[PDB]
Amino acid sequence: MNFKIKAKGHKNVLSLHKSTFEITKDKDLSLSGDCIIGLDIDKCMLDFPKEFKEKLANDETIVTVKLKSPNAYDEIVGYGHHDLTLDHPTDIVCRKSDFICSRTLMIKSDKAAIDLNRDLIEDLANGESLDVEIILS
Repeated sequence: MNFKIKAKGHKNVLSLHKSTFEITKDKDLSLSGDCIIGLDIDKCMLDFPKEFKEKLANDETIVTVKLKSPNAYDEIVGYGHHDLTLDHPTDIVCRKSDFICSRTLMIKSDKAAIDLNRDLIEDLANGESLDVEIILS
């Protein structure tokens, strides 16, 4: 019960944000974009099938986000909620808080951008590609 996204890295990836990480359809990354780890994503939340959206937008759902670069991997676990709308056209945000907006994939996550594996971030900052897998349980 999964969904896969491919993203590009970027020379400007820092991944230092303390409460979120984000992937975006945006192709370019400003110098100060410290929560963004993936660019030019192939698929956004508008591409999630109905069955995935319905299960994700549930207070009982556990959301596993697997991140893979050529040399490194990481795993984030966050939570579903009935209030998720999953309908922003360009951005996908994983949050440590329970704050919900149209960009929010999951809440109360164990990791923000700052917590992510530095080998994965050095792969992304050398513009290696990012594989994202979102798993519902």
